[PDB]
Amino acid sequence: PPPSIRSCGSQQYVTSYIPTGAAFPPSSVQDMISSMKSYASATDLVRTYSEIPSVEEALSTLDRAAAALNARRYRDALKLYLEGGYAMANVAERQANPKICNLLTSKGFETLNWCARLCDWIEGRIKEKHPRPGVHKVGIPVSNWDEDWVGPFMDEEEARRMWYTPVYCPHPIDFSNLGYRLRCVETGRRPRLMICITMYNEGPQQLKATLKKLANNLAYLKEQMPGDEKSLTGAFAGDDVWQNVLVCIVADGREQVHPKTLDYLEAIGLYDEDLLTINSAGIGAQCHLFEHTLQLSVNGKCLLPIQTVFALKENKASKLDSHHWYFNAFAEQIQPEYTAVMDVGTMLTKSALYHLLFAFERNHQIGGACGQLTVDNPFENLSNWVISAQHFEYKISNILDKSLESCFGFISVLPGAFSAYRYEAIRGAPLDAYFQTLNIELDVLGPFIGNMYLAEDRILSFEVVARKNCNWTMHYVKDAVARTDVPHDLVGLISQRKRWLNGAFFATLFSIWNWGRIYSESKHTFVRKMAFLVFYVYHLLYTAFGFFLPANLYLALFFIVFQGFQQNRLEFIDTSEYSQTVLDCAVYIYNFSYLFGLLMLIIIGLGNNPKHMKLTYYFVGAVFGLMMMLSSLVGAGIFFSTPATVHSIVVSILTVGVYFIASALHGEVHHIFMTFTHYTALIPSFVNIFTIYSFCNLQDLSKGDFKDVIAKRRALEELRREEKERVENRKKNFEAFRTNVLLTWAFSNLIFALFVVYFASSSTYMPVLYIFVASLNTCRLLGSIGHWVYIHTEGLRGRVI
Amino acid sequence: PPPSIRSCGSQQYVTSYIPTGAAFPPSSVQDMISSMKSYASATDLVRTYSEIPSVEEALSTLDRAAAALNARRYRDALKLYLEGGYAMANVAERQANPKICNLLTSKGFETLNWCARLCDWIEGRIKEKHPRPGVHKVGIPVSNWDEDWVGPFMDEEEARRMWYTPVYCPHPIDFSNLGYRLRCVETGRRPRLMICITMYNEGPQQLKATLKKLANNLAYLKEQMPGDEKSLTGAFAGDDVWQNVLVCIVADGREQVHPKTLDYLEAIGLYDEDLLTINSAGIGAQCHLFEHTLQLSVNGKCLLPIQTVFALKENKASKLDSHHWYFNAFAEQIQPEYTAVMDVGTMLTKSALYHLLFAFERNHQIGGACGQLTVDNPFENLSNWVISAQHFEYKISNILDKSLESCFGFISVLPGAFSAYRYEAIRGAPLDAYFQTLNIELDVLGPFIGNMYLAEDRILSFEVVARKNCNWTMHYVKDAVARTDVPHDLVGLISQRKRWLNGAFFATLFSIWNWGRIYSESKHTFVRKMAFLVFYVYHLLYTAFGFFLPANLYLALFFIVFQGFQQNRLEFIDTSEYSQTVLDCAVYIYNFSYLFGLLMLIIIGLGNNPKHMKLTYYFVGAVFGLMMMLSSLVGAGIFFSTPATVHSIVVSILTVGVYFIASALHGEVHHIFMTFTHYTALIPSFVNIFTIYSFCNLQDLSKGDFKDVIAKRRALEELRREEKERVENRKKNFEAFRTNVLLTWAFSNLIFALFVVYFASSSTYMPVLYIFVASLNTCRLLGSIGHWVYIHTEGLRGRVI
Ligand SMILES: C[C@@H]([C@H](N)C(=O)N[C@H](C(=O)O)[C@H]1O[C@@H](n2ccc(=O)[nH]c2=O)[C@H](O)[C@@H]1O)[C@H](O)c1ccc(O)cn1
Ligand SMILES: C[C@@H]([C@H](N)C(=O)N[C@H](C(=O)O)[C@H]1O[C@@H](n2ccc(=O)[nH]c2=O)[C@H](O)[C@@H]1O)[C@H](O)c1ccc(O)cn1
Repeated sequence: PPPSIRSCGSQQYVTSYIPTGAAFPPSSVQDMISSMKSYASATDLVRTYSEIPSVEEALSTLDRAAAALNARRYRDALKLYLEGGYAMANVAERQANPKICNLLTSKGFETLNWCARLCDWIEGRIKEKHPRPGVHKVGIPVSNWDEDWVGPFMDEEEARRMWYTPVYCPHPIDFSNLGYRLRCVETGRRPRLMICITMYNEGPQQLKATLKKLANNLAYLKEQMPGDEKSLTGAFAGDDVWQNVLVCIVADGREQVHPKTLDYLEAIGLYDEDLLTINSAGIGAQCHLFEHTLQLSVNGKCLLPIQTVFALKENKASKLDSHHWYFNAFAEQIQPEYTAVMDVGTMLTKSALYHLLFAFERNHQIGGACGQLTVDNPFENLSNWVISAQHFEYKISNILDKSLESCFGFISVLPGAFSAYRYEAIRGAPLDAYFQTLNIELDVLGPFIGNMYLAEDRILSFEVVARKNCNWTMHYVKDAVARTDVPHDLVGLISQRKRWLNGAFFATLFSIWNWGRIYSESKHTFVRKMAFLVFYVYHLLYTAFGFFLPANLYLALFFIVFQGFQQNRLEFIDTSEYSQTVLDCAVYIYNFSYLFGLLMLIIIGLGNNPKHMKLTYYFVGAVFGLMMMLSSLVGAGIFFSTPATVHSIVVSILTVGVYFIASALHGEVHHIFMTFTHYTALIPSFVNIFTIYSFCNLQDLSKGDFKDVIAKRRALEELRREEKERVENRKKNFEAFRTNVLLTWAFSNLIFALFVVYFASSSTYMPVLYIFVASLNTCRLLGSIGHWVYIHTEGLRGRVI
Repeated sequence: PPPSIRSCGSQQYVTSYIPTGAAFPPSSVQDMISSMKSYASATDLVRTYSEIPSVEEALSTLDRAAAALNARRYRDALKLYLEGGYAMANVAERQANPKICNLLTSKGFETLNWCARLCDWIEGRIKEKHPRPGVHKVGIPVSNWDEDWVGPFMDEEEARRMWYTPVYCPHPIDFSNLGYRLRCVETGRRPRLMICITMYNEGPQQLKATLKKLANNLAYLKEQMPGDEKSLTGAFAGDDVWQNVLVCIVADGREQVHPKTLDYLEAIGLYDEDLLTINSAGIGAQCHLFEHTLQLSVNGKCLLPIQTVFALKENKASKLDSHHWYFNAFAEQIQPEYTAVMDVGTMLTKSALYHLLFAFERNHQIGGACGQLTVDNPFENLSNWVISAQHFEYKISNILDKSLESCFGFISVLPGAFSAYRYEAIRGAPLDAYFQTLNIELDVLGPFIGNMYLAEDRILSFEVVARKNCNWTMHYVKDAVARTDVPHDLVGLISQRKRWLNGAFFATLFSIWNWGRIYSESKHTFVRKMAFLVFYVYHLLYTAFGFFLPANLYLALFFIVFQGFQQNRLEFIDTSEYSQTVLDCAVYIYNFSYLFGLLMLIIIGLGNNPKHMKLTYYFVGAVFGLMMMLSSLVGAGIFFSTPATVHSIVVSILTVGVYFIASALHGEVHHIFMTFTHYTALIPSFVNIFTIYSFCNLQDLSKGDFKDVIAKRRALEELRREEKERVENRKKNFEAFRTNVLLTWAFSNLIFALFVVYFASSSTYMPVLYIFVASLNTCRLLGSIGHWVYIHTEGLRGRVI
């Protein structure tokens, strides 16, 4: 028996008792339903309101249809798709904008055709697996077209029409199977060189500069003189090079892209928001790709056309995901010869591409190459110390380490900004191991492989060399100069260096672990294997020396300066005077300052992000810099006061002057003269702060009834709880690993320093350090000289062999 | 002109060009639409599928309607509500379960009535603000009813029917305005005592034990003898006490509640999932409240009925949110006299409620009270050291500190588990300052107030005492014993103590800062103000001594033991022998071990959660415990070897024997004898580990056209980005504050220790430490004696004054 519940939702508060008996008797609910007339008025109002559709409602219904389709529920998807298609078809007539009307009409027709196909599939007429809306790319005229633009030859269709398509491909390996195609393949062009420009949260100016530099490189390639020994021949000749080059600009997510970048892209005809909103309504695409042959004009000079494909990902992932999409999809479809990777803002010189291609074509044993990386405008604003220190570090690292490693044909790390490979040595296993993280969950891999995060360059570089049944070697080209932009503040440098150091350490450990694969699996010459063994020994010694660097720096500074002051070993002054208080005071002050600084640095680094601790980092860096400058002046005075000896001059040369000798040999000596002091002032800051912050923040990484409804809710809750538990366990394991590594490193350094400062004297310790440093620098100088000899001799001597 | 796009969605890949001209010509789209017959088949299939509705579809449509209503879009809400109501009305007949059929029919009728009311409101007939679906509570029979249960007197409606209602009230202050009512108010009962039992992720056994203990307390109150001086009279008499007590069980979220807890609650007739799923479909309620008068039977004894209200929150928030709901809504509606707060698992003795109520009624100057908190089964499993240490700490803290602070009528912290207030001294400003975090965003408050997180008890306790135009004092009742459950492992204790220590430190700073409000604003007696001034001086000295505790412990251990060994100051042995190597070796080993342990502890604490670092924490704790035990044995030997003096015996008494004297005075001496060694073995662990982990993890805390659509998307994106930036800035500020505090604390301790160990000797330092400790313990002993004298005298001497 129904109670008096006729007015229950209208009244503010109603209390009712609902008995569970033997269900409500029939013929009573009918009277209650039929006795209400307000329902008729409500239905009339709803029908009046629902007569006129809206664009937003149609788009929302299509989005819901896509969400239902992704959940493998097909009848609801069909109903929602039909509703959305009819709504869009009705709306299209009302709109006054011609472009909007045309897009709405086309989308409505496409949705209705997809509804028909899905209905046929449900009935069983069509037998397919995982049916999805058919691929349909739309070409529209570009809003801005430059009438005053002179080019080689442009078809009107190619010159005035920009093409768009949304891609749903979840695994990029299946891009070609799902039926997606690029304009280059359709037009019959077969590009031989591909360039990828990863982008994320960047201003328009950087992208404009990068595109201008690429256009200048293409122009330089076009004007190459024919009939010369040094001229490229074939697919990279003149007047037709631009048809063999494709530029893929991959963005990392619509949410984080700077709006002015989107405005600039729309200006050059590579992005349109209305088309993206309309044509991607029901697809639920993972990515949106626009295609054009863009034409750029700078000042009164018109550049060459660039065949550009702009791929914008809906969500946000890592740069490795952008490389995944680029390599797998575009390379496996186009099948090019070379493959260049660069970042946004990397401005190239006119001859960079020419030098890379010349090396690749002439040598032919090269599976990868990297150019020289420089700091833009180093001399300008010379008063800044961080910029000059970075310039010195880049120059010295390039010369010495890159030359030494390129002599043996194995470069430890390709920069990842302006590097190149050939798509024959990386097609198989090297790329599979490159994207191991993206294909396997971090739970299975473990903490060691997972913490090798942002170290992907070294993984690819090592996998190329040690490939089974192949002998691919890497190379370093000096003349391919690319200028980047560096942070102007200490905090920016500290933030930047963390990824570099984590990746370097763990990739170095991986390479040391797996170096045997070169001899066990690869197919190299015996001479190459012996050279690799020598380089392996040198690499082990260098890494071992670099692991104990803070302790060695502390010991050197302490012994030389402060125990020379305390125990009368400075030569330009005598400390046999003084009241025995200053002599101990110097050592005590040094020890207390060093220990307090290290404690503060480790607390800050393990504690918080280095953005709100700007003042404290600046203070610690200033203290260490003043200490290092004072120590350098004292050491210079000591060296010049000594009457000099053969051993002294030999050690001084092989320790310090190797930098100047190599720089003068390669002709880049003025930069060293300008920036030597600035780099010297930041050595302890570099070592201590960067290593501590790298180790401390190692954790950072990426129909049914009622019972069916209840079961679904319970299953969803259980799955969510299991997922949360798994994520928690993963984070626990990675935190444990990073803490163990940091404890081992710090305690090893402390124990070494204490044992050497208590049981050893300066006279019985300093010669060993001098010998070690001299040996390392002698090896590096020999490597640099060998690289210079090769680069200046092999060109002439290739005729002999 | 339309292209050949008839087959575009069906085909795998189609390329089309959509010209933007002057829109598609008319009379061409009509032919294309009318030339397709597959649309008719698709429409027929959709109509056939959509003829039969489903429960899940109706619930989903109602949920979408609620979401639209919360967005203030009313026409779409009306349409979706009508669709859902009609769907549920149609479905109700098909279902075979009588309860489901009745609930579906009632929900359909209620939804249709709400649709009519909303239509009238839209037309303008009804003038209201923020209209919502009318409040409608449903009473249903309980599934399990105990026929064999003897009680005082139960109405059949109250005994067999459980009531449910969903509440949407966003601000709990408006609970009574929106029209929600409780069964107690409807029935005319006016409870005088309310008990809140906060729950989150708990097993059934703890809740069962808590309910059994509460029933036993009610039974003890019922059997109170009449016509006695010590017997309560009035609303807490016999045979009718159960009608004046209400128990509110507040849960923290459906997602995290243990399923067995829900099963047990459904067993006792306090939860039903079907009713919750059906009746909360379209309301979008913030909380769901069930009401019952539960009857519990344990073994062959039948307990008393308990008037229970179970409030389950949809989402998850803090315990402060549960207190917000409880206090504001239920207290402001019922308006009780007293208000007791306890946690789940707090098992009470039979006389706890009687003692609390007796104190409140007889004294009448008390605005809050707290009972004694004990560890359940302390003697059992005595081999565990953590449990015994916690038992000793609880007993000593209770006796000394609670007695001393209760003598002055100001208890620093009420436990929050088994505490009580009176709803006259907290109604206004104290509760407003209690929930300041929940009403004001943490951005405005700042880092100091925000970091006072989980310190709410101290805030309420201080706000009660210093209330303007009132003189409320707090009290401590010794006989109200409540037994809790403590962690059995070191890691659990470390995890638990962080909240306590953070809250204690920052609330203590706040109280010290704002102590002047008692004299400036409150209205106390002059004697009370002088006593508060004395207590303020003592509080300042105690806090200052506690801030420098690690340094003092290190200095005491070092000086006494290790410099007695090195410099021949142990009395039971002479070290004038030995080869001068062991004498320095002892000090060097002690210093190195202490420093390495502290470094490891700070690295681990600031780095990772103390759940995967179990072994390292255990190792450090074991090292410190062995050190402390050795030091204690050496000190005992030194003390017993000395021929003793008046100064020596006085210092020894006032330093160590105060614990035993006070414990014997209060009769709880055997526990001290059993647990003294266990507490002594963990003092350095307590101090160092708990303080470091507390300071390191301080950061932890809680119609339209196309252009309108584009504007909406852009506005949503901009709002999301601004929200993300604000959250990032807030976290940055709080991290900076915690790091500054930790650096200040650690460096102050280190500098103090170094300066005192270099410029001071043991003979010129130890007497000062002895005097300080003796003074503090003398003050605490005097406080305990005064409290005992009061509690044993005032009862007899109240006749005089
Ligand atoms: C630092 C680097 C350059 N200034 C840079 O910042 N490169 C970024 C990077 O490498 O992270 C680019 O990576 C992409 N990116 C970034 C974040 C993200 O979440 N997703 C994403 O795709 C963006 O395009 C971003 O420009 C410089 O040239 C350099 C110097 C020496 C060297 O040995 C290597 N590199
Ligand atoms: C530790 C305490 C008791 N063992 C306990 O654990 N209490 C919890 C707490 O206080 O946090 C309860 O708080 C609620 N809670 C918890 C988390 C959440 O996210 N939400 C939420 O509501 C839960 O009911 C939870 O049982 C013990 O009795 C005690 C001893 C001495 C003392 O001075 C104070 N207390």
